[PDB]
Amino acid sequence: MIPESFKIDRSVVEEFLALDPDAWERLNADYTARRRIGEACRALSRHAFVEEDPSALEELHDVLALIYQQDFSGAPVELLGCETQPVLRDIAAILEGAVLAAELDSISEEQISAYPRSGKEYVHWLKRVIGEHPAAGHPFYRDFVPTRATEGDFRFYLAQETNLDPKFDDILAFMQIGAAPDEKMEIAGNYWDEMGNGKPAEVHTAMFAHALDALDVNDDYIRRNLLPEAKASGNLASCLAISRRHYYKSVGFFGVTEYLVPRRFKLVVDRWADIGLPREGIAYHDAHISIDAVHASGWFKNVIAPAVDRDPRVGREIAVGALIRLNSSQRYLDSLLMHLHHD
Amino acid sequence: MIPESFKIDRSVVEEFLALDPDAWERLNADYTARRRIGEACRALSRHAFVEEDPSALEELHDVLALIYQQDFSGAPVELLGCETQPVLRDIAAILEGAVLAAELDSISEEQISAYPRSGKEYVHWLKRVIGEHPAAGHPFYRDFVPTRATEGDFRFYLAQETNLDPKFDDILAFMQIGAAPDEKMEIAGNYWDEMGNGKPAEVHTAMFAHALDALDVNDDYIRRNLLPEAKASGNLASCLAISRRHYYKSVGFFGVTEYLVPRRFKLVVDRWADIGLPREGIAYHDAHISIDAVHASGWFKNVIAPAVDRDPRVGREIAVGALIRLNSSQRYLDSLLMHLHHD
Ligand SMILES: [Fe+2]
Ligand SMILES: [Fe+2]
Ligand SMILES: [Fe+2]
Ligand SMILES: [Fe+2]
Repeated sequence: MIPESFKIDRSVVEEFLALDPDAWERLNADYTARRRIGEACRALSRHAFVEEDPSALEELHDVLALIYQQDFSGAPVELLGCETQPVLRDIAAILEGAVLAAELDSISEEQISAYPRSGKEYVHWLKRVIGEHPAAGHPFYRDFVPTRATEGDFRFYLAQETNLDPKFDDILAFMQIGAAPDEKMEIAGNYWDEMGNGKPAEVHTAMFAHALDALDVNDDYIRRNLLPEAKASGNLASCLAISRRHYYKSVGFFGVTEYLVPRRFKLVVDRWADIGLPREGIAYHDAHISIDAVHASGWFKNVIAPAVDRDPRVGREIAVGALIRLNSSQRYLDSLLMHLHHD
Repeated sequence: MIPESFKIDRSVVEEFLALDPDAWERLNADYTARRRIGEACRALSRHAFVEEDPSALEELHDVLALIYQQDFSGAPVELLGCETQPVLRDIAAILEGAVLAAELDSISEEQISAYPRSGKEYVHWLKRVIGEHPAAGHPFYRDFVPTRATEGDFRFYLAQETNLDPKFDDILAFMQIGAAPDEKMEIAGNYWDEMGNGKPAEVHTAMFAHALDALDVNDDYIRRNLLPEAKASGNLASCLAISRRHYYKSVGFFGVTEYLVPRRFKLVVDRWADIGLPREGIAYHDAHISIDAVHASGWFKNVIAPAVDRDPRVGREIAVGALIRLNSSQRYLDSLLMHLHHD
């Protein structure tokens, strides 16, 4: 299969996904080919995060995005017999470990150690910590959107947001696997809300797609305009949700998400109305402004506080996940605003 | 780490799960140790399914059960930094492939090819096919339970059923990842029912635990009395749920489950009452007798029929998953009844 040391990129992984079931079985039996895949991933990781080559960084997130696509998407009939896990999980573990190591390089021990070791108190501490971060009040939402954002700006912004919102329901489904009762209940009700409480017209992914349609945020536009930090943001969300061991990070990552949505979406929706854009986008953001004040409150009170009270050691992991969401959001919004300013 | 060809068993995998994060990283970097793990798994698989050694078969399912435990359980604080996926996913892929190959050895092409290629028609065909299988009317439920079953019999039976019911909610959560809209909606509502529609007292795992408590089906009793086919049954459910590519098999596997629960549980509940057992076990089984007539109807009409109508090629996979549930159930119930007769 792989008779030499090679370079790995998205096209290489696409070739893998075109293999037939017997070819996959032969690849899985060849630990020499698999060692070469792993060594190639470690080389890509060095280029991306040690050398910080922007081309390698985007290539690494393109690779991870392709794998998470397999983890999150309904499998196609042609791929049903293909055992992709031995190779794809090795690639993902290597590139994920590099992505997470780089996030942690921006997180100091002093930020994640002085938390109160009980639940209600921890929530006050975390909200304060979130409020210290600039991503909690980023000028893209506070200044650019109310004063300048055009339809073309919103189209480009929505293209970036496809990294996350279209898979919120399955992120929650992954997160709640094996969760303790109080935490599981709260995540379950959040998921049921994402599922429109049983009404197909109120399913959040369906409503989000209508906002995309309203501005012709089509698949090809998305592919051409997705920023590297949008890809990283989407890959972080997937990485944390699909491993049990990242659950507490995930609790902080999506806790920040729920907490911040109402103020951000209120600014988007007011400007959207001000410039006469269609009502479909009003619908998706309108829902969340009210819904996510309740989701955020429930998340702090019924996921974060019980987990800390059960084992306060997890307060460190939750704070790490919160800071990862904030840092990655900041890089995403700064990159977004920089690109929007240029136009 | 592994300086020689070795034999793999549950204790070996427990040693892995005791490694620290650095030890895991060193193991993951050593594709020679990893080749030896894979070769050891292929040897265990041959002993279990070619030679059909009963000791090796139980060892293989003990190993898979330990891995799925990691996939399904809230991760412990001590394991949060350990990258278990490269080794554990290779072990699971090898042993799973052997488990599934053995199931398929009992399924002929003529059983899974003559289905009608439209949804409503496919449902009539599948119900007929299910009714031809002896597991659909097994004498454990039809004859032994109404006429003979004692409290000790129910205690032993419930110990076997811990392979499945205590993780139904997360099986559904795994299954619905990436599912098309109609199928996703139905699975989502089923999951919400498992979650007591938001009421903690009506959560199904909680109600199941009370039935276990009613007969002191404690963890140590379960460990000592779990039959090899109970382990295989539980591992099949996990295997099919956690891989996207097994979704359509999973649709048939748990479709059979919902379809068959009301007749089986009605017999259990009537005998339970007849011999004066506590009301807690009445509660869990009482719920499902009515609930699962609705779940089965919804599953056929809103999961199975839409999937066949979208792509009738999936009718073959659904029929395979149905037959895997029926065949594995038969082996489980025959083994159960044989053991109960001996006492
Ligand atoms: Fe939402
Ligand atoms: Fe929400
Ligand atoms: Fe249930
Ligand atoms: Fe059910």
